[PDB]
This record gives sequence, C-alpha cells and structure tokens, in this order.
Amino acid sequence: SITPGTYNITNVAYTNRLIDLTGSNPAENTLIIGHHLNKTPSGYGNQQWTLVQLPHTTIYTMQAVNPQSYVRVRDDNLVDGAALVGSQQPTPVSIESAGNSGQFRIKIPNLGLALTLPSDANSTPIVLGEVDETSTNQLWAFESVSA
Amino acid sequence: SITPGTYNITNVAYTNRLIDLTGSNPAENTLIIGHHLNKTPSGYGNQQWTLVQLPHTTIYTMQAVNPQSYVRVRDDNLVDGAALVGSQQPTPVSIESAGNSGQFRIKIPNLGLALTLPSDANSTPIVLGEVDETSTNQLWAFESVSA
Ligand SMILES: CC(=O)N[C@H]1[C@H](OCCN=[N+]=[N-])O[C@H](CO)[C@@H](O[C@@H]2O[C@H](CO)[C@H](O)[C@H](O)[C@H]2NC(C)=O)[C@@H]1O
Ligand SMILES: CC(=O)N[C@H]1[C@H](OCCN=[N+]=[N-])O[C@H](CO)[C@@H](O[C@@H]2O[C@H](CO)[C@H](O)[C@H](O)[C@H]2NC(C)=O)[C@@H]1O
Repeated sequence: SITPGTYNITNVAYTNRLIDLTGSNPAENTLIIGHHLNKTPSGYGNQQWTLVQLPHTTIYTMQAVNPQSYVRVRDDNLVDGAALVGSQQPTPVSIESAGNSGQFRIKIPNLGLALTLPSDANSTPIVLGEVDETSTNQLWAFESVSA
Repeated sequence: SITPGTYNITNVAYTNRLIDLTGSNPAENTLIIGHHLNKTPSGYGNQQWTLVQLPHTTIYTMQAVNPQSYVRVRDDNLVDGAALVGSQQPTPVSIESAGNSGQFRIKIPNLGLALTLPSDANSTPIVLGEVDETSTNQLWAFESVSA
C-alpha cells in the first residue's frame, strides 16, 4: 500500500488535473477540485496531500500541506454525488490499488463509493461516485513531492 | 475518542464476559468469544486488546497481546450475524462512545453493524448485529490493563 508521505495526486482519465483545495482556502466546506498544476515542480500547498495510514490496513487520512485542511465528504454525507471539501476534520479513506500501473481508487470504506473527477473541465469539483470496473475517472496516480 | 492502549473489554449486558480469543489459539479464523476473566487481575494475553488509532478519526485496529492475532470479521463478510475471529490481518473498526461512561460500541465503519454478544453462556461467540441504540449486548466497557 502507498507509504505515508506527501503527494501530488493526478487523475488517470484527465492526467493534467491534480486534486486541489480551491483557492488554498482554509474555510470549512471549501471545494476540492480537479485543476491544472499551479506551480512547478509540485504545486503550492493546496495541491500537495499528506497521507497518514492506520497500520496493517488501507485506511488513511489525507491532509493538505497549506492550508492544513483535511479531505472530507461534506456534512459526512457518504452517498453518491456527495461533494469532497476541505475541513478541520477528515473523512477516513481506503486507498486501494487498482490492478493497474501505480493506479489507485480513493474509497469511502465499506460503501463501494470512490472519489471521482467527472469532467476534464478545469476546476471541476470532485465528488463521490459508485465504484466500478471500467471508469478511469475514479482512478488516481500518486507522485511524491521532492523533500 | 478512546485513548490508544491495552484494554480488557467487558460486555455491558453480560458483565462477567470479556472479549477473549478462544484458547489463546494463534491460528487464522479462531473464534472471538465472551468468556469470564481468565486470570487476575487482567486475564491472560488472549483477553487483553491493544488499540491502534488513526489520528483525528475513531478508526482503530484491535490486536490481542498474546498470541498477536487481530480482531477480524470472518472472510471480510460485513453482514448481519458474521463471526468475529482472530487473524494476521485486522478489520478496521470504529470505537465510539455510547454516552454513558467507559461504555463504547465497536462498529463496522459506515455500516449499520456492531460487535454483539447474544448470550451470557461462557464462550458464546461475538458476532456482528444491526446497530440498535437500546441494546446492551453491543455495549462494551474498556478497562486499561495493569500488567
Ligand atoms: C474565489 C477565489 O478564491 N478566487 C481566487 C482567489 O481570489 C480571492 C479574491 N476574490 N475572489 N473573488 O485567488 C486565489 C489565488 O490566486 C485563487 O486560487 C486558485 O483557485 C483555483 C480554482 O479557481 C485553484 O484552487 C488554484 O490552485 C488556486 N491557487 C492558489 C495558489 O490557491 C482563487 O481561484
Ligand atoms: C486443549 C488445549 O490445547 N488448550 C486448552 C487448555 O488446555 C489445558 C490442558 N487441559 N487442562 N487443565 O486449557 C485452556 C483452559 O484453561 C483452554 O483455553 C481457554 O479456552 C476458552 C474457550 O474454550 C477461553 O478462550 C479461555 O480464555 C482460554 N484460556 C486461556 C488461558 O487460553 C485451551 O483451549
């Protein structure tokens, strides 16, 4: 499973879209979106995500670098279509390798829902979607931010 | 939420019953059961459970002190009535205070299911049951182990 650490996380369908906390805004419910890289080599802090892992399981918290908002399903409403947002508290996620290259699904534990990017349009908010076998938009790649 | 550490866990409905790994058996799929305290004052290692926590969540792993088997739902079959067993791999659980005091429900994350002890007979296996706020069979007291 992915080692704890700090990553740029890019969509597999839309490889030029990173997970990005809108406007580096620390406010609750700020949306999390798919957005072009906003600074080389690894973006500002709002496109870097630190993963903390529960040993011997695939459960993690994801926290941005700056501001330090965690990834959270808005209002803890774990249903299809629900928005991902920046919050002072995280939603635990299950990050699971897809049979793939170094590709992963970021899943809501035990619900069969996953983070998806529904459009390549820049700034498209990321939402939950149903886990499936053929959609690449709920597939994600992780790249370490250089120390 | 509960502080990480090593605990004896006693049922609320049946106060002479602790979560216990059958016969201190290290084998996979060994039943977890309700059973009287097997040693004073904190039982042997099969009745002592170490909790590991993912910070800022209520998700945890539970592992016996000896042998070191984790608490796992049989075949990761997260449905009503499924057996709890020891395994080399854990089922992440959500340990949530049930108001009261020192009382907690050990729930399956995001599902309406929780560990429950259906009878005070010695060695009755612990199994998942639907979450039910009024049922003491799925309530648990946690006492730090002095040993
Ligand atoms: C609404 C908003 O936050 N707009 C801009 C913000 O302007 C704030 C003032 N008024 N408005 N109205 O300015 C930031 C910083 O330039 C800007 O942030 C970018 O937002 C995009 C999505 O639109 C993406 O999140 C970028 O990564 C982000 N860049 C930074 C550095 O935060 C925001 O859109
Ligand atoms: C038979 C065997 O291989 N193990 C038994 C063990 O046998 C001792 C030999 N016969 N004598 N006197 O005996 C213990 C009971 O003392 C037994 O372990 C207990 O099993 C129950 C449920 O069946 C429960 O898990 C108890 O906590 C457990 N106690 C300990 C200390 O492991 C074991 O199966």
